[PDB]
Amino acid sequence: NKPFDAFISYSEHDADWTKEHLLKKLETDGFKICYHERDFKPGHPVLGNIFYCIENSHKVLFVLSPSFVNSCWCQYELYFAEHRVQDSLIMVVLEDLPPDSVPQKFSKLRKLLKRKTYLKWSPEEHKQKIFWHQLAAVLKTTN
Amino acid sequence: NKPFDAFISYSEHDADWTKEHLLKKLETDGFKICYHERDFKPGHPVLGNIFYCIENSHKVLFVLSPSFVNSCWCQYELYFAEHRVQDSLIMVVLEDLPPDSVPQKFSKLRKLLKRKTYLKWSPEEHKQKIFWHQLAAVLKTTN
Repeated sequence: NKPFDAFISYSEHDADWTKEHLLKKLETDGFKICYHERDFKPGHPVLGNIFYCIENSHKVLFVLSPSFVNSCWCQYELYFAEHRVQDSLIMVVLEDLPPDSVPQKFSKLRKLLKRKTYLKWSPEEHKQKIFWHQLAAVLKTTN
Repeated sequence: NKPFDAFISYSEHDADWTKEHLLKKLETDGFKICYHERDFKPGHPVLGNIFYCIENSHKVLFVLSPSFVNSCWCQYELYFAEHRVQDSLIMVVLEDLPPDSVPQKFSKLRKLLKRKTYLKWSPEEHKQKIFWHQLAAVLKTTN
C-alpha cells in the first residue's frame, strides 16, 4: 500500500504534453503521482533524493519518445529504474521509437518494447478514450 | 589502455569553475577527457549514450559540492557510476559537504568521503599547485 500510485518520468521535450494531458487527467481522476519536477526538494533530507518517489510509488511510468531515448538525463533515469525495479514498470509510447535506437545495454526496456508490453498514445479521440481506461487499469494491477 | 584518462561529471552550478579551471588545466597538460556537455551526441549510435564515456575512460572524476549532492541529476549520475564502477573513482571536493548530506543509499560515496580518499580544492595558490600535481598523480594510478 504505497502512498503514490506512480512515479512518472518524462523528457524535457515531452514536459508540456505530459503535464497538460497525462498528469492532469490522472490527478483529476484521483491518482496520486510523484514526479521530480514538483516533488524533488533540493536539500530536503527526505524529499531531496532520487529514491523517495520510486520507493513510495506502486508503479514507475515512463513517457517514451525519441526525445526520451536520446536524452542523456533520461538514459540515467532509465538506468536507475531498470536497476531499482518487474511488473511495476509501465511504458507509455507517446511517439514511435526508431528500431534499435535504445542503447543495447538497456536490456529491460529493449525486451519490454520487443514484447509489445507498452500502451501507445493516439491522436484519435476513440483510441485516446480506450488509452485512458487501459492506463487506469494497468496502474491498479499487482506487482 | 583506455582512450580517455577520465570521464568527468559536475553540477550545473559548478560548470563555470570546472570548465575554466579543471578541464582547461587538464587538457592543457595533455590529459584526454570525456564529458557529456561536449562529448554526448544525441541520437548518435556510439556517442549518444551514457555508457560511452565511462566505458572508454580510465578514471571517473566527480566534482563535489553541495550543489552536486543536492542535484537530482547528479544523484542519478552518482547512482550510475557507483553501480558501473573500485580504484577508478576520483573525488574532487570543490566545496565542503555538510555532514550526512549525501543520501544514505549512496554507500560508495559515503564510505569514500568518510575514509578521506578525496582531493580538496583550496583558494591558496600554494595548496592549488600541490592539488594539481596530486590530481595528475591520481589520474595515472592503476585501477
